[PDB]
Amino acid sequence: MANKAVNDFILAMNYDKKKLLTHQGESIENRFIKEGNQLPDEFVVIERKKRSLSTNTSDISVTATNDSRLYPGALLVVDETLLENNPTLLAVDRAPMTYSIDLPGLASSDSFLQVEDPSNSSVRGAVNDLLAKWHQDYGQVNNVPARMQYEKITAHSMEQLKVKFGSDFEKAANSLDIDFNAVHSGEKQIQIVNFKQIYYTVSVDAVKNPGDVFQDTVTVEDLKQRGISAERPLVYISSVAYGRQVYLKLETTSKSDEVQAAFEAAILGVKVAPQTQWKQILDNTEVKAVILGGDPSSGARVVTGKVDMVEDLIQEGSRFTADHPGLPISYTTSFLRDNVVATFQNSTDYVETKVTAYRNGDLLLDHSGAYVAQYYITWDELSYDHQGKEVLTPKAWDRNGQDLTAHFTTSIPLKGNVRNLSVKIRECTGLAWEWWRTVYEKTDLPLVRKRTISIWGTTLYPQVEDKVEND
Repeated sequence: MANKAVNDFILAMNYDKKKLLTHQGESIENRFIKEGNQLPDEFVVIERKKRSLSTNTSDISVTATNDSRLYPGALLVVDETLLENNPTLLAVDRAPMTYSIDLPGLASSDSFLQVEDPSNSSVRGAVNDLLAKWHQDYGQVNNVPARMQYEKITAHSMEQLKVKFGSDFEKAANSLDIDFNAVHSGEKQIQIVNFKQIYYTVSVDAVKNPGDVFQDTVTVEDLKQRGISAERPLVYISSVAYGRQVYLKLETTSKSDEVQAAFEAAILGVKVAPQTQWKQILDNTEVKAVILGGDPSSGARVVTGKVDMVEDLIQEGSRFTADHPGLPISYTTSFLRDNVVATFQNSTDYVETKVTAYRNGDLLLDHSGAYVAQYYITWDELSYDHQGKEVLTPKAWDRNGQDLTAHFTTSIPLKGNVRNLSVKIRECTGLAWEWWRTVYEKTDLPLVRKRTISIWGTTLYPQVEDKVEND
């Protein structure tokens, strides 16, 4: 009867499929805090980051994988962690389960066995057990059907400049001589190497009822007290594929600025003749990659990154058996409630980060162009009263609108408690048809630890760039 009750409870939730699944957040955030009027007053904030191919991690990734190693038989609560590729695996002892491992070719009887329900004992013990068996009995013969996938995208370009100028002045009195010589040389190099391959593929046996989720003696009331309401559902890991992933990225820049001026003179009286030169060399070399696959011999070469990396890795480790061990790549979990809601996550999860600042956090304004813009820094400021109502006292900056031709640098540090900040940095283009232009504009900006707003360019193409960091 308990099992039936558990099933009825699971059936009862009628959570919307689109809204519930689409439960994500934004970029940065901020949360204030005020209580009482006799102690102190502080404020904090919260920001979020994302990874993909730019700023990735390997150790971190590995750690994440270990945390969510529910290849078969899982139950992640659909709330926030799931969407962020990192939820909880809270699940009471359940019934036995079976996992199939389709490959190049195997037996039927041995193909499917019997697995229990643990964290990293049966799933890792059973899978590994069978995995070794295949490599043991089956020496070679059949070839593992591994789907290869790798794309290469490089981008290298250089730029040169040779400006020569030579003129001399001579009148019926004084004689002069000018000499200008400068050369420009700037070339950049960009190349992105990618590589992916999946061989191992684990799958689970769809669930019919709560027989796999809960055992004989289950508690529908004790399990609901933990964290199983209507807002969040129980998500269980579906299938899983193994394999590796070859990564490679490197970029090298170069620039040269040689200045050589030659001045000559010979006027009736004094003889001045001087000549100065100039030199400047800038180099930038950076390389980084990651091999999720997990190789050895053909691993060092790839890591270094030369010419025989991809090939050396895609020619020595073809036959997937034991030579090259696999590694968790993709991840797929299913919702154990109505055999419908299925989530499709990746392998790289986002890393949360939250800090606090007592009286830190100031706004900087770096202007380096050939245009006159009027900064409109204006923000409000709350405050507690004797009764218990939060008042408001807007206080605009001292320089609320005015022309400021380059160079121009400043910064409006914060000030304890605050809220809202209207800034209007409209650059003056002048022209003839218009008069005022609005480049950058943001409403109710988030109190960032260290935000910077600089605009590089001329009076035609505003190349503004806002910098917001929170170390």
